[PDB]
Amino acid sequence: QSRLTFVNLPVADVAASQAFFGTLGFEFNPKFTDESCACMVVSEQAFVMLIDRARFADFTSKPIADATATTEAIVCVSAIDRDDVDRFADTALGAGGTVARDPMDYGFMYGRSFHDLDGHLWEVMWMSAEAVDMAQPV
Amino acid sequence: SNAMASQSRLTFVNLPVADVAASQAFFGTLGFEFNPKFTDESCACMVVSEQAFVMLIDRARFADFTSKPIADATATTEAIVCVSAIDRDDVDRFADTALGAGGTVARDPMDYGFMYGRSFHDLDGHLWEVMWMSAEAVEQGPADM
Ligand SMILES: [K+]
Ligand code: NA
Repeated sequence: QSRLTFVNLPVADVAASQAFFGTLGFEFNPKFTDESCACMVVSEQAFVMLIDRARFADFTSKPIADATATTEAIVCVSAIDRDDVDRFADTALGAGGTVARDPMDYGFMYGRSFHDLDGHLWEVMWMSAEAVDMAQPV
Repeated sequence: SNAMASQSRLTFVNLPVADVAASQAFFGTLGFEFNPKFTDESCACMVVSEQAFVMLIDRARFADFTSKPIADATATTEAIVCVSAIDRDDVDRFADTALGAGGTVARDPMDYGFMYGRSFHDLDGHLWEVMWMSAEAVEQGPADM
């Protein structure tokens, strides 16, 4: 059956991260948002939890990675069209994000990337509906 | 208006794996299906729900997506992927299965009563949680419980 997804990312400053993602147009769930965690809503079925580093450290026995030095994970969100890809990525860069990789452009697929305020690597990507193919058993 | 909610996006979490076939089989045992259109020898598209996916990408290929060296998830943690569970028994079945299939313990089980979760590191050291929360906690938030 479908499960909900919560992607937990450590951040130095919850308030700054919440403002960054708000600028990108994400809503937050107030019931799961406080000084140490902000619950970014991506859809009904997926959320990104922006967790203060000191709280995040309770969840792992390993030191917290420096995402400006190494990459363990990349979060990609879909976009509705090419203009959404550019608006989202340009907004991220203007809000303090930094360049990651060159745009990927196949004409009918278009993606951009950036590192967020804490170095976590994001992609935003559109694929043509004529191109975008279901779940099958392994 | 249902348009009070902003336009949703699909979510994909890209993770580097040493062996795509071994990773696909591991998550298949946990009950996940895969989308064939986006699955091949270099990348397996795990379907968590209609709107969330995990791309298990061969580690050599994953290097194309970042200018940084790839992390050793057995040494450091950058992210945790948590998936929901329908009830407490689902938490236990999922975590027990993961542990019996080559997963390793990450943290003790966390039982808050209104919320119950277990965690493990997968075959590549990425840290996962499976977690059930009561309807009351989902509406009210943990703070009020
Ligand atoms: K901090
Ligand atoms: Na720790």
